[PDB]
Amino acid sequence: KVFGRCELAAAMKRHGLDNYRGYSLGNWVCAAKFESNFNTQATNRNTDGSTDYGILQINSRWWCNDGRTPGSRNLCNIPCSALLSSDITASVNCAKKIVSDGNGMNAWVAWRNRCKGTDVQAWIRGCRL
Ligand SMILES: [Cl-]
Ligand SMILES: [Cl-]
Ligand SMILES: [Cl-]
Ligand SMILES: [Cl-]
Ligand SMILES: [Cl-]
Ligand SMILES: [Cl-]
Ligand SMILES: [Cl-]
Ligand code: NA
Repeated sequence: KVFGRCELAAAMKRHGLDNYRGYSLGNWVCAAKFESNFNTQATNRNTDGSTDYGILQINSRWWCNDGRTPGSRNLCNIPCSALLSSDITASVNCAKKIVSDGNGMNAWVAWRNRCKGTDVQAWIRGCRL
């Protein structure tokens, strides 16, 4: 599913991401825009052989099982395919574990490089929330 900007802001809010670990909803929308262009089916292979999955490009090295990432963990206890659903629940619940891990949203290199310190409230401007 390719979300609209306000549609995804609403869905993330309904699933409890607004101000989760102190990160305002615009941070999460911005991170999704640059990780996936709001496409739940986004995948990207890393040079180390791990794969990133879904709207927040969550990596198989630590967070999900795809059966092809040797020596990896599955800390969200989900198949990586769950992260590609039209239903964002699995992605949101796994993102809450990642952002709690110690480095906050810096876990997402596109957030650090493209969202951090910018006017992220622009990403939710206009939306009925
Ligand atoms: Cl947009
Ligand atoms: Cl915001
Ligand atoms: Cl594996
Ligand atoms: Cl594990
Ligand atoms: Cl699995
Ligand atoms: Cl959803
Ligand atoms: Cl933090
Ligand atoms: Na894994």
